[PDB]
Amino acid sequence: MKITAARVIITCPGRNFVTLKIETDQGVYGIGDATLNGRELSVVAYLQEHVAPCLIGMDPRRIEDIWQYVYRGAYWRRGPVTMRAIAAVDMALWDIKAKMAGMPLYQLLGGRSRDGIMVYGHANGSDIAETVEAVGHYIDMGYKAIRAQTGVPGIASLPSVTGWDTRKALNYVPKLFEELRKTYGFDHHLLHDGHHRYTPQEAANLGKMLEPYQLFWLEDCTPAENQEAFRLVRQHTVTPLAVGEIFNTIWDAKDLIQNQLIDYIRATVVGAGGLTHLRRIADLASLYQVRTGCHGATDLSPVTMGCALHFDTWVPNFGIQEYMRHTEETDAVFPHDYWFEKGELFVGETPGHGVDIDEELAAKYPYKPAYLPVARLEDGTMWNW
Amino acid sequence: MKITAARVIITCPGRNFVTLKIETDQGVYGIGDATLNGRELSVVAYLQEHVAPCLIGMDPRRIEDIWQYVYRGAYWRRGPVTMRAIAAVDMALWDIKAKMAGMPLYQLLGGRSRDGIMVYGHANGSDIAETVEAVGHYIDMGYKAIRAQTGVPGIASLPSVTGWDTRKALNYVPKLFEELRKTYGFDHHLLHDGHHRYTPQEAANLGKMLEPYQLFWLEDCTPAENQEAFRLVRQHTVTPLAVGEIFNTIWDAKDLIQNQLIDYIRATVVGAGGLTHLRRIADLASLYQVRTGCHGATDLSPVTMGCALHFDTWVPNFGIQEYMRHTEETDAVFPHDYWFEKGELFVGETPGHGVDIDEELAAKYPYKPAYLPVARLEDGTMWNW
Ligand SMILES: O=C(O)C(=O)C[C@H](O)[C@H](O)CO
Ligand SMILES: O=C(O)C(=O)C[C@H](O)[C@H](O)CO
Ligand SMILES: [Mg+2]
Ligand SMILES: [Mg+2]
Repeated sequence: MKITAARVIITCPGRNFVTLKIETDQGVYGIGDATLNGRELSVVAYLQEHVAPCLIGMDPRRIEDIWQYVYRGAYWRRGPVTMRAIAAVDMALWDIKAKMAGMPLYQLLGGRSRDGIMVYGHANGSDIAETVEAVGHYIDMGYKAIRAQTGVPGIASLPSVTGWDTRKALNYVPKLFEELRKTYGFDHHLLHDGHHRYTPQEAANLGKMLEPYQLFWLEDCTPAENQEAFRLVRQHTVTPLAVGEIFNTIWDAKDLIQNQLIDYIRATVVGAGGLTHLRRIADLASLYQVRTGCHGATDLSPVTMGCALHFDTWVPNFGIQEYMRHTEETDAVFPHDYWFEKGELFVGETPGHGVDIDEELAAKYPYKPAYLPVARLEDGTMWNW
Repeated sequence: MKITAARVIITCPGRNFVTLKIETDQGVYGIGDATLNGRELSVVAYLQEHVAPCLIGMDPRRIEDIWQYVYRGAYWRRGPVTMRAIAAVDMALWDIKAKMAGMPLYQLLGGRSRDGIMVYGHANGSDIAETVEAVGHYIDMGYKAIRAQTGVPGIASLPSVTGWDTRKALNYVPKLFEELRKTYGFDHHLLHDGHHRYTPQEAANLGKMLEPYQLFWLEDCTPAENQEAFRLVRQHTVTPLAVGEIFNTIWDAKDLIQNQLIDYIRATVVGAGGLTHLRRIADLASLYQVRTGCHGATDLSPVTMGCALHFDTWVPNFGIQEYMRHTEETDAVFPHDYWFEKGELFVGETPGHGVDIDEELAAKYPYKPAYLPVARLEDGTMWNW
């Protein structure tokens, strides 16, 4: 058995998505997500111009070997572009193996550990009043967990520039959660995304102020290239901590996990090298009772969601799954076997990861440049968005 | 003052090279290296399709702000592709600032700390006899330091597959250095590149066996994604340790440095985000008396070498500079103001980093795909090349 082609497909059914399709001389084929929001074409080149030519002729059944080949063979290891390419290959290969086995992917990973996959939605508002309303809406839709984000009073052809001020946020954010618990009580899981805006001391300060509100987690409270950054936070607060959507290898989280500085690892199948590698991250996390909390914004295509759900269905130390709804056009371009119902996602029995791509339809939505925004402090200082 | 264009130029005068040219409305321009061996086009896309459009209209004098903008603004941080792009921008901007100041780059960094730049050459042989002869050649040429690599008995358009066996190497490499010292004595600096082939224990074993031969350094002895990997080596041998050519940010070396696990940091201007970032790496290293030993293979264009030499001329804790001669064609495409003389490199007084690119000549050498080799053990296990 041999790989006869590894093609990259680009489409924009509401937003940009890059997909890798691996074809074999035995009819069966697999697809993987390679989307890197804001830098999509760099991954297209990485795959199309370098990796794909190497895959031709290889035995697609050798998932581990190919993973090691692309990971070690690159010589320059790790990285967002590098790991997105590896992830696309890995997803496509697991898709092929599950199809060949005649089973939905989760069966190959070890079988079902749960029925439904708990998710959380995004309740946003320009102020506390509006955000409180948004959370109520998600509660009415049957969500068990809701992430609440509010604008702070006083604070995509090219990157939009957003402003930020820590003191203003510190004086406002706690009030949001105080009102939420006062309004809806403590039955629902409430989440907050710090989005890399605080220093460790400020994150500890915020976490402490949020303690009486029992949050499910405070996410990405401070930049984590330095894994010691969560030390001060963990030492001063019991508010659960989550991090990792931008991580791409287990090396980005090894210390955060072993030093027990986090409660949830947010790494994803597309961000951290496919099922092959994400499984290793989850296993390490399980040793310290850290649970998975896979990132799941819309810039992760339905192919990733399919793989993520198969993973979530099997993984023992499952925590929660982020869920942002894709547009109808995206759902049409990426036929998938998973659905949402009363606060939970469910993956189907379709062999493979259950997702596919309609190449003919995909071609009707041409690529369109789009950037993530950037953030600057009031004095103009480049900050973390 | 504004950036009017940020163009990517590709040329293959003996091997592939990618250059970024930043033009301004004032007229002055700067160039930077963006070459990523074996994955060159991914950086081309990263710069051409994403970063470049953002630079237009920016004030090229704001080197630090632009570095932070591209680094933080990408959202997905670090990585070989990411940092190569950032380095190309940084090199071009420093080139511009030095031209505007009317001074060679080293003057802007803090002035001259030394006259010549000590380098090491590459003595290679199929066996010990041949390698010993090769080292004698570099000694003849006036090299104060020589890297010695030998083939081990019993051990392009697509990646070549090389073989490897640790036990065979462990039984042979020590003999190479024993013969070198017996033949040439201890006056010259002798280096060895383990090239990621050993586990920490084996590296510690090799390190101890090489101790009687007083090496300048044992390089990349074991894969370092896990910075704790050098612990065992450092605990068991006094042989100097070097690592870092594949690193792209200070985060890849922070622990190796602070835990005093290495003696030389090999990060480069092109690999680790330009002068702006490499400077921070060098400063951290100096606190622990770790010295710079910049990587300098041919896949680093003359633009990188120029910037590297300006850096080497100033940096207080300079250790050594690797030097692999480029082809005559490459030197013609990249006119530079630096030269070699009796084991030392010297940077010139030309304002900027002293290097430029002849676009008309560059266009005569079209890109040609070339991959780095991969390594497999005797049983077929994918290994580190
Ligand atoms: O939903 C979240 O948790 C996010 O932070 C969304 C991210 O900004 C987005 O996926 C970046 O592409
Ligand atoms: O010369 C050295 O130290 C090297 O290891 C060379 C590398 O293999 C080469 O630059 C990779 O592109
Ligand atoms: Mg987030
Ligand atoms: Mg080396």
